[PDB]
Amino acid sequence: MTEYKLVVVGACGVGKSALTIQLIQNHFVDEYDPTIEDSYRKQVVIDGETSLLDILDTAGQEEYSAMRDQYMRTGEGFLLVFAINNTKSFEDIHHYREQIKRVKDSEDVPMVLVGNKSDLPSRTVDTKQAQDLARSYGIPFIETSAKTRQGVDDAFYTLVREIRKHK
Ligand SMILES: *CCC(=O)N1CC2(CC(n3nc(-c4ccccc4)c(-c4c(Cl)c(C)cc5[nH]ncc45)c3C)C2)C1
Ligand SMILES: Nc1nc2c(ncn2[C@@H]2O[C@H](COP(=O)(O)OP(=O)(O)O)[C@@H](O)[C@H]2O)c(=O)[nH]1
Ligand SMILES: [Mg+2]
Repeated sequence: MTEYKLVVVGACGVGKSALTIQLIQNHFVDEYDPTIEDSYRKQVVIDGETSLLDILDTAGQEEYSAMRDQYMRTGEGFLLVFAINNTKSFEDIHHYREQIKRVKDSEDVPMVLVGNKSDLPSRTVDTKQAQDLARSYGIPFIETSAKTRQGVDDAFYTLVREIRKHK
Protein backbone atom coordinates (compact mmCIF):
# COMPACT_ATOMS: atom_id res chain seq x y z
CA MET A 1 0.00 0.00 0.00
CA THR A 2 1.37 3.37 -1.14
CA GLU A 3 1.32 6.23 1.40
CA TYR A 4 0.92 9.89 0.23
CA LYS A 5 1.98 12.77 2.51
CA LEU A 6 -0.41 15.67 1.81
CA VAL A 7 -0.24 19.12 3.41
CA VAL A 8 -3.09 21.68 3.60
CA VAL A 9 -1.88 25.33 3.58
CA GLY A 10 -3.62 28.74 3.43
CA ALA A 11 -4.52 31.69 5.64
CA CYS A 12 -6.36 31.42 9.01
CA GLY A 13 -10.07 30.82 8.53
CA VAL A 14 -10.08 29.61 4.87
CA GLY A 15 -11.39 26.15 5.84
CA LYS A 16 -8.20 23.99 6.03
CA SER A 17 -9.55 22.14 9.11
CA ALA A 18 -13.16 21.85 7.85
CA LEU A 19 -11.88 20.41 4.53
CA THR A 20 -9.64 17.88 6.29
CA ILE A 21 -12.43 16.85 8.75
CA GLN A 22 -14.96 16.51 5.89
CA LEU A 23 -12.61 14.06 4.15
CA ILE A 24 -11.90 12.10 7.38
CA GLN A 25 -15.14 12.12 9.47
CA ASN A 26 -17.67 12.98 6.66
CA HIS A 27 -19.03 15.85 8.76
CA PHE A 28 -18.89 19.65 8.46
CA VAL A 29 -17.28 21.32 11.53
CA ASP A 30 -18.49 24.88 12.04
CA GLU A 31 -15.66 25.56 14.54
CA TYR A 32 -12.31 23.92 15.05
CA ASP A 33 -9.59 25.38 17.39
CA PRO A 34 -7.20 27.38 15.08
CA THR A 35 -4.18 26.25 17.14
CA ILE A 36 -4.70 22.51 16.51
CA GLU A 37 -2.20 21.34 13.90
CA ASP A 38 -2.34 17.61 13.38
CA SER A 39 -2.07 14.79 10.87
CA TYR A 40 -5.08 12.64 9.96
CA ARG A 41 -4.94 9.32 8.10
CA LYS A 42 -7.43 7.73 5.71
CA GLN A 43 -7.30 4.69 3.42
CA VAL A 44 -8.83 5.45 0.00
CA VAL A 45 -9.05 3.87 -3.48
CA ILE A 46 -8.04 6.26 -6.28
CA ASP A 47 -7.95 4.89 -9.87
CA GLY A 48 -7.89 1.30 -8.55
CA GLU A 49 -4.81 1.90 -6.36
CA THR A 50 -5.42 1.46 -2.61
CA SER A 51 -3.61 4.33 -0.88
CA LEU A 52 -3.08 5.72 2.63
CA LEU A 53 -3.49 9.49 2.83
CA ASP A 54 -1.51 11.17 5.63
CA ILE A 55 -2.84 14.72 5.77
CA LEU A 56 -1.18 17.53 7.72
CA ASP A 57 -3.65 20.31 8.55
CA THR A 58 -1.33 23.31 9.21
CA ALA A 59 -2.39 25.65 12.07
CA GLY A 60 -0.83 27.40 15.18
CA GLN A 61 1.66 30.24 14.87
CA GLU A 62 1.83 32.36 11.76
CA GLU A 63 5.61 32.56 12.00
CA TYR A 64 8.82 31.38 10.44
CA SER A 65 10.82 28.52 11.89
CA ALA A 66 13.57 26.19 10.60
CA MET A 67 11.77 23.34 12.47
CA ARG A 68 8.63 23.97 10.36
CA ASP A 69 10.79 23.98 7.16
CA GLN A 70 11.96 20.45 8.12
CA TYR A 71 8.49 18.90 8.54
CA MET A 72 6.97 20.90 5.58
CA ARG A 73 9.80 19.43 3.42
CA THR A 74 8.35 15.92 4.15
CA GLY A 75 5.09 16.79 2.32
CA GLU A 76 4.78 15.30 -1.20
CA GLY A 77 1.82 17.46 -2.31
CA PHE A 78 0.20 20.68 -1.08
CA LEU A 79 -3.36 22.11 -1.20
CA LEU A 80 -3.20 25.92 -1.53
CA VAL A 81 -6.51 26.92 0.04
CA PHE A 82 -8.19 30.31 -0.11
CA ALA A 83 -11.83 31.31 0.63
CA ILE A 84 -13.87 32.72 -2.30
CA ASN A 85 -15.26 35.50 -0.05
CA ASN A 86 -11.81 36.58 1.32
CA THR A 87 -9.60 38.47 -1.18
CA LYS A 88 -6.71 38.67 1.29
CA SER A 89 -6.66 34.81 1.52
CA PHE A 90 -6.38 34.71 -2.32
CA GLU A 91 -3.59 37.35 -2.30
CA ASP A 92 -1.71 35.11 0.23
CA ILE A 93 -1.54 32.08 -2.12
CA HIS A 94 1.71 33.25 -3.87
CA HIS A 95 3.37 33.44 -0.38
CA TYR A 96 2.45 29.82 0.49
CA ARG A 97 3.51 28.53 -2.95
CA GLU A 98 6.91 30.26 -2.85
CA GLN A 99 7.62 29.09 0.74
CA ILE A 100 6.86 25.48 -0.31
CA LYS A 101 9.13 25.81 -3.40
CA ARG A 102 11.86 27.16 -1.07
CA VAL A 103 11.79 24.19 1.37
CA LYS A 104 11.35 21.55 -1.40
CA ASP A 105 14.27 23.26 -3.36
CA SER A 106 12.27 22.85 -6.56
CA GLU A 107 10.22 24.87 -9.02
CA ASP A 108 8.07 21.68 -9.70
CA VAL A 109 6.18 20.60 -6.54
CA PRO A 110 2.74 18.85 -6.77
CA MET A 111 0.08 21.41 -5.75
CA VAL A 112 -3.62 22.08 -6.31
CA LEU A 113 -5.33 25.48 -5.93
CA VAL A 114 -8.52 25.22 -3.83
CA GLY A 115 -11.30 27.84 -3.80
CA ASN A 116 -13.27 27.00 -0.64
CA LYS A 117 -16.64 28.22 0.80
CA SER A 118 -18.19 27.86 -2.73
CA ASP A 119 -21.63 27.62 -1.00
CA LEU A 120 -21.52 31.27 0.23
CA PRO A 121 -23.15 34.21 -1.61
CA SER A 122 -20.52 36.79 -0.54
CA ARG A 123 -18.05 36.16 -3.43
CA THR A 124 -15.09 38.60 -3.75
CA VAL A 125 -12.72 36.42 -5.87
CA ASP A 126 -14.05 35.63 -9.37
CA THR A 127 -13.73 32.00 -10.51
CA LYS A 128 -11.93 33.18 -13.69
CA GLN A 129 -9.27 34.90 -11.50
CA ALA A 130 -8.61 31.59 -9.66
CA GLN A 131 -8.50 29.66 -12.97
CA ASP A 132 -6.05 32.31 -14.31
CA LEU A 133 -3.80 31.92 -11.26
CA ALA A 134 -3.90 28.09 -11.46
CA ARG A 135 -2.97 28.30 -15.19
CA SER A 136 -0.06 30.66 -14.44
CA TYR A 137 1.21 28.01 -11.94
CA GLY A 138 0.45 25.01 -14.25
CA ILE A 139 -1.69 23.36 -11.52
CA PRO A 140 -5.32 22.15 -11.24
CA PHE A 141 -7.99 24.40 -9.60
CA ILE A 142 -10.88 22.82 -7.64
CA GLU A 143 -13.92 24.69 -6.20
CA THR A 144 -14.90 23.22 -2.83
CA SER A 145 -17.36 23.60 0.05
CA ALA A 146 -16.50 21.81 3.29
CA LYS A 147 -20.17 22.61 4.25
CA THR A 148 -21.86 20.73 1.37
CA ARG A 149 -18.95 18.35 0.42
CA GLN A 150 -18.69 19.91 -3.10
CA GLY A 151 -15.16 19.21 -4.48
CA VAL A 152 -13.72 17.70 -1.27
CA ASP A 153 -12.72 14.25 -2.66
CA ASP A 154 -11.75 15.94 -5.93
CA ALA A 155 -9.28 18.32 -4.28
CA PHE A 156 -7.41 15.55 -2.37
CA TYR A 157 -7.67 12.92 -5.15
CA THR A 158 -6.44 15.38 -7.80
CA LEU A 159 -3.43 16.16 -5.54
CA VAL A 160 -2.61 12.42 -5.30
CA ARG A 161 -2.81 12.30 -9.14
CA GLU A 162 -0.37 15.26 -9.34
CA ILE A 163 2.08 13.35 -7.07
CA ARG A 164 1.77 10.20 -9.23
CA LYS A 165 2.65 12.27 -12.32
CA HIS A 166 5.65 13.88 -10.54
CA LYS A 167 6.89 10.42 -9.41
C1 LIG B 1 -5.16 30.63 12.17
C2 LIG B 1 -4.07 29.54 12.35
C3 LIG B 1 -3.70 28.93 11.05
O1 LIG B 1 -4.55 28.27 10.48
N1 LIG B 1 -2.46 29.11 10.48
C4 LIG B 1 -2.06 28.55 9.20
C5 LIG B 1 -0.73 29.25 9.67
C6 LIG B 1 -0.02 30.12 8.60
C7 LIG B 1 0.84 28.86 8.28
N2 LIG B 1 2.22 29.06 7.84
N3 LIG B 1 2.88 30.24 7.86
C8 LIG B 1 4.05 30.12 7.37
C9 LIG B 1 5.05 31.25 7.25
C10 LIG B 1 4.99 32.29 8.18
C11 LIG B 1 5.90 33.36 8.11
C12 LIG B 1 6.89 33.36 7.13
C13 LIG B 1 6.97 32.31 6.20
C14 LIG B 1 6.06 31.25 6.27
C15 LIG B 1 4.19 28.73 6.94
C16 LIG B 1 5.43 28.05 6.41
C17 LIG B 1 5.48 27.34 5.21
CL1 LIG B 1 4.08 27.37 4.17
C18 LIG B 1 6.64 26.65 4.78
C19 LIG B 1 6.63 25.84 3.47
C20 LIG B 1 7.79 26.62 5.59
C21 LIG B 1 7.75 27.34 6.78
N4 LIG B 1 8.75 27.54 7.67
N5 LIG B 1 8.27 28.32 8.68
C22 LIG B 1 7.06 28.70 8.44
C23 LIG B 1 6.62 28.06 7.16
C24 LIG B 1 3.01 28.16 7.30
C25 LIG B 1 2.60 26.71 7.14
C26 LIG B 1 0.57 28.39 9.74
C27 LIG B 1 -1.33 29.88 10.97
N1 LIG C 1 -20.03 28.25 4.71
C1 LIG C 1 -18.84 27.69 4.82
N2 LIG C 1 -18.07 27.88 5.83
C2 LIG C 1 -16.80 27.20 5.91
C3 LIG C 1 -16.44 26.37 4.94
N3 LIG C 1 -15.19 25.87 5.43
C4 LIG C 1 -14.96 26.37 6.56
N4 LIG C 1 -15.93 27.17 6.89
C5 LIG C 1 -16.03 27.95 8.10
O1 LIG C 1 -15.01 28.96 8.18
C6 LIG C 1 -14.42 29.01 9.48
C7 LIG C 1 -12.93 28.64 9.44
O2 LIG C 1 -12.82 27.25 9.13
P1 LIG C 1 -11.54 26.38 9.56
O3 LIG C 1 -11.63 24.99 9.08
O4 LIG C 1 -11.36 26.62 11.11
O5 LIG C 1 -10.39 27.29 8.87
P2 LIG C 1 -8.84 26.99 9.11
O6 LIG C 1 -8.35 28.20 10.04
O7 LIG C 1 -8.24 27.27 7.68
O8 LIG C 1 -8.53 25.64 9.67
C8 LIG C 1 -15.28 28.06 10.35
O9 LIG C 1 -16.29 28.86 10.96
C9 LIG C 1 -15.79 27.04 9.31
O10 LIG C 1 -16.99 26.34 9.67
C10 LIG C 1 -17.27 26.23 3.75
O11 LIG C 1 -16.88 25.57 2.80
N5 LIG C 1 -18.44 26.91 3.78
MG1 LIG D 1 -7.56 24.99 11.37
